Amino acid sequence: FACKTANGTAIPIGGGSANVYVNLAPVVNVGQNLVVDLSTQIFCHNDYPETITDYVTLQRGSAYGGVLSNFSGTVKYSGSSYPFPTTSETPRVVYNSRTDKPWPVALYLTPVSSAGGVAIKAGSLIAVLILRQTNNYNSDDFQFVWNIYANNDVVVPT
Amino acid sequence: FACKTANGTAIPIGGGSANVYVNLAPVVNVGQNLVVDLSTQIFCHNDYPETITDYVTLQRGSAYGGVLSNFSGTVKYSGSSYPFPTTSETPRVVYNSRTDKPWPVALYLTPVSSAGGVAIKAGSLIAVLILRQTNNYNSDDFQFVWNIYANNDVVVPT
Ligand SMILES: CC(=O)N[C@@H]1[C@@H](O)[C@H](O[C@@H]2O[C@H](CO)[C@@H](O[C@@H]3O[C@H](CO[C@H]4O[C@H](CO[C@H]5O[C@H](CO)[C@@H](O)[C@H](O)[C@@H]5O)[C@@H](O)[C@H](O[C@H]5O[C@H](CO)[C@@H](O)[C@H](O)[C@@H]5O)[C@@H]4O)[C@@H](O)[C@H](O[C@H]4O[C@H](CO)[C@@H](O)[C@H](O)[C@@H]4O[C@H]4O[C@H](CO)[C@@H](O)[C@H](O)[C@@H]4O)[C@@H]3O)[C@H](O)[C@H]2NC(C)=O)[C@@H](CO)O[C@H]1O
Ligand code: NI
Ligand code: NI
Repeated sequence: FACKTANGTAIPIGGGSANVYVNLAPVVNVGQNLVVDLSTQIFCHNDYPETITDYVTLQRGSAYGGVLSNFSGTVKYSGSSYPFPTTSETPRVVYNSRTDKPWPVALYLTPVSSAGGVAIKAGSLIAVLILRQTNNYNSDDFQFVWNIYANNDVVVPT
Repeated sequence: FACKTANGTAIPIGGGSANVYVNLAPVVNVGQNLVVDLSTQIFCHNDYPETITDYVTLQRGSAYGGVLSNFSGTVKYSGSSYPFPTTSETPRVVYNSRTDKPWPVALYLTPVSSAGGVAIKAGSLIAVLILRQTNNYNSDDFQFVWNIYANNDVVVPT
């Protein structure tokens, strides 16, 4: 079981960490949503599906930089809404195909009342999301750590 | 990670056991050495070397039959000498190629002062060597057990 991003960055068997740079909506009004859809960037496969099924959760997530300071929001995992930052583990997603299939994570963030000007500086760390893989065969309990970086400024006009 | 012998006998992923039949000096004097070079019999590979590192040790080695009764000895593991029978686990050998590569083990056995006559009966178990595989990714601790059989009698002249 391993995970790849669109831009080529990979975390191999056994887990690890990676830096993912995501393009953001250059401007977001107070009361609009900013969406960070990792389901179109992170894809995971099962390396021996004939005997084993892999179990994937969003174990925990934290906000940093402008997302921490200037945004409230939730995370959507496989169709359900969860608090963000998430302090508790999500239900499991099954992987039993060699075919790259998405990690169904998307952040829904709204600027806060007092937000104004550059609310996310380009190149800054905006979140850390921990993917936890287990299986039905082994004692394997791996963490794939995704450090989420902003590719561009995000402006909240006032 | 799996291991094969020269005559084709194999121990699959997860570990197991095999019989290795070794040719010995038909006659060996007290103070001469009898050498069992396993590096020409046992071969192991790493089944995913690109991301993974396999670690191999001699967990224990034990003497049986005539070798126990009538021989002193040492084992040489990857350039270093250790007593045989073994009093500790050995440092690690790295396996990082899908190509079958030897297990760098050699037994040096010398008949003891009181040794005389037939010291090893052909077909008898003379040693058991436990190869322990680990890795750099999970908690896998697998045992590849090698039962060492004499292909011929050995006589210690008096
Ligand atoms: C004789 C017999 O039957 N013995 C039994 C044995 O077969 C059986 O287990 C399986 O043996 C198969 C024999 O080939 C193995 O298939 C290959 O797996 C490779 C990946 O191996 C690593 O991953 C597995 C699974 O664990 C990871 O993945 C799962 C799945 O998501 C996940 O749950 C885990 O958490 C983890 O992320 C591990 O078991 C392996 O561990 C062993 O080996 C490592 C490395 O030495 C040790 O460190 C470790 O301790 C173990 O000893 C590995 O970590 C795949 O890379 C490989 O893919 C090739 O072949 C398939 C076959 O179709 C292709 O589809 C695929 O594209 C790929 O082909 C490419 O590469 C080939 C050569 O590399 C080449 O020939 C091709 O042309 C092409 O280029 C394949 O899927 C299988 O993994 C073994 N399973 C297990 C669980 O170990 C065991 C199991 O009970 O019993 C024996 O008795
Ligand atoms: Ni793979
Ligand atoms: Ni193999």
